[PDB]
Amino acid sequence: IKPEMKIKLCMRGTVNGHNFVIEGEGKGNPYEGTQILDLNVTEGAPLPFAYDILTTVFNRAFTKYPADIQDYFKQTFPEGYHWERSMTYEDQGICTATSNISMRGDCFFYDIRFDGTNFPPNGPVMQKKTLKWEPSTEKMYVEDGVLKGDVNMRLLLEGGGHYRCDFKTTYKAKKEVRLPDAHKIDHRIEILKHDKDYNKVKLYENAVAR
Repeated sequence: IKPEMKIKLCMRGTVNGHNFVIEGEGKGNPYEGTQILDLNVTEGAPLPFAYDILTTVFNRAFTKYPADIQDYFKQTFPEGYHWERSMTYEDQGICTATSNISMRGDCFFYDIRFDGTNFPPNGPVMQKKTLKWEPSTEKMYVEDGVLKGDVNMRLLLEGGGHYRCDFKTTYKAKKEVRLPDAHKIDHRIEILKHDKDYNKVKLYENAVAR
């Protein structure tokens, strides 16, 4: 795990029945907890749904970890790890995502599946009224021997309201790795730049373990 690492991913997905493919490439500083990704829709454009629903699915390897908090994620390499996430929105829109993360030299590779079902056609997701995720805190803990992560997420809407989502995530090393103690991860995520239909998106994350 170098101080600078490359990223390449492919996301294959469906949302309210609409198929889509998105590729990305970027770079980040795993030990500083930061990363930039450039994302390009290559199938299914123009997305007819809020792009924010995808952003946290586009690698906890990019987290700055104190010396005294066991860094599980960096330690799953070179072999890698996979995670799984359900995302339950306050309006019964539901998405699941699975990511399989591997490594070749200085580059991570993500193989990502994303599915969203039952979004109200007049809801803020299908109408694209989302502005951004609020900074958040993921609770990392262990249950029946698996590393878990829970976070109550808030998407800010046009007009200043929030639309909540409950994230539950499971993280599993390819080759057994000693589980860390409970802790927390503070997250900020931001779309730095996008074209008109979000065909091209630059996306930034900053995450620190506490």
